[PDB]
Amino acid sequence: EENKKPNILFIITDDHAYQTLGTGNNDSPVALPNFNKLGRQGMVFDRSYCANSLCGPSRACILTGRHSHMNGFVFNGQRPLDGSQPTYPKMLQKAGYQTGLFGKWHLESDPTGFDTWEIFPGQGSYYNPDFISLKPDGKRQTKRFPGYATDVVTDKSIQWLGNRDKNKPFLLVVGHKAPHRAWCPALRHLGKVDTSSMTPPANFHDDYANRPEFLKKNQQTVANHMAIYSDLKVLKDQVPEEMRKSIVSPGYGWDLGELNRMTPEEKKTWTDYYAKRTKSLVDGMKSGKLKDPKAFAEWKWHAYMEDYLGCLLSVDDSIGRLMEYLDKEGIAKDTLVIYCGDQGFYMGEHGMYDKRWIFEESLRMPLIMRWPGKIPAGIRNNTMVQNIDYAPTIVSAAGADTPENMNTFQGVSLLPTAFTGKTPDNWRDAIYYCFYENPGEHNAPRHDGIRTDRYTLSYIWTSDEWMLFDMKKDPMQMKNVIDDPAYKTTVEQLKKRYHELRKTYKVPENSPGGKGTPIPKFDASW
Ligand SMILES: [Ca+2]
Repeated sequence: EENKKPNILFIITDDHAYQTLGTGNNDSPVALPNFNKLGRQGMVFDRSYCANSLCGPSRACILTGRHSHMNGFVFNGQRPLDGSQPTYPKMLQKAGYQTGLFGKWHLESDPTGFDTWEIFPGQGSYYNPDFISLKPDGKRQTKRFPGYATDVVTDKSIQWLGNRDKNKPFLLVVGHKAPHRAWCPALRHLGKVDTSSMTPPANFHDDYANRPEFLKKNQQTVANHMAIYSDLKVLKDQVPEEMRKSIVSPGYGWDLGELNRMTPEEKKTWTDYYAKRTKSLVDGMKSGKLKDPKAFAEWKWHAYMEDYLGCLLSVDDSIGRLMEYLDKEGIAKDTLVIYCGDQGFYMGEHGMYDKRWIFEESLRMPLIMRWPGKIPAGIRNNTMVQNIDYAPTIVSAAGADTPENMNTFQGVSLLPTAFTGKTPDNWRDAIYYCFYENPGEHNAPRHDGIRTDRYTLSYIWTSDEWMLFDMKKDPMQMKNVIDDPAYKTTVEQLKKRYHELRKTYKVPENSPGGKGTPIPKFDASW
């Protein structure tokens, strides 16, 4: 009588832009053959979004199937996630799954619902990573594992799979650091990415005309908010001392902390390679070419892109090893593979890096699923889905969709659209988005809004400014049409829909709050 329950392998990277996902001809600035093969075997979701574009909050939305103001983790703050609330791992654990988590957590409380967990302290490190775990007595320990984080998380994950109770279906969360700042590739990949043929986005030199005034205060531009030695790997002791002031943005001269973690042999391979980029900077300053701020900005983009894409090469290696394991173990047909990035990222669009904004690059999050025989292979899905939907999807796939469990979710199961590749009748017409971390690193504003099929509508609470983009006519989001008479009735209807969604999702009046309010705190609710 019992029906087989599928294993669930959830691979989650950090800050992976959909523009670099590697699934087809137009998102492969570098070739990622294992990403491409996963897509060929499954479904890529091209209208996949987050509800709060920030690392911690996205992971909490994924765990709970609920918006940030409901799960309580609204910013990368020091208020811990309340792990006693409902979460999908606990629901699967209860339903007979063996559950494991390796890598990034950053939710400030011990993981709950995981039989096994070994997590980075915080952000994690690319080189020689530390991991925190409990001993049998319940007490915390921290151990360093030599190697490169993307490889080490994969090693521990495959080792755990081999030692699992094979009579229980597994849930395995593989939480990669990559491609998070400061984008340090594995030594074997240094020099494997040549960006000389690449061109920055058409709006790389965005002056922010026709956008809310607050955008001009953003502190996530490639041109002015990158650390020349840490983000872009320049070797200070190979820069003439007289030239150091001209290459550092004020306050952005910190050291690359990864170098202190490396062995001398590792550091030498690294600095041997980065001497080339450093000489490029020095020669470009001496020639006067990089004294043109726009030219220096493009030079910084090529360094950022090289390192960022270089990090993806080892994520592709990880996907390959994990999928090879499932293949050889004979369990690929009974495993639902989910790949996502916590959120998307700007690859120079609007002159920016990072995320946070409701703008499409960071509202999007890459999402691929594979479940052979259930999810059609090689399909691109244009259905609007969101990270609050992953928990009900997983719980439904696991057969743990009790009324008690499902009643805790604000998202909806994606299985109807993952099984068809099409948009179901009466599918949700809009999603809600809210971002809270102001004041905060990068100075993105507290802002919320909705995304429909065609429009993005947002109120910026910090600056008291409304914005509307018509994605049919302006997909690059360069023209705020909130005050254009052509959109007067559209604005009226969308504002109505925005207040309806705030009411449906139980958003408090005065959240997320303007400059006159503290960043809000919430008790978990469901
Ligand atoms: Ca992130």
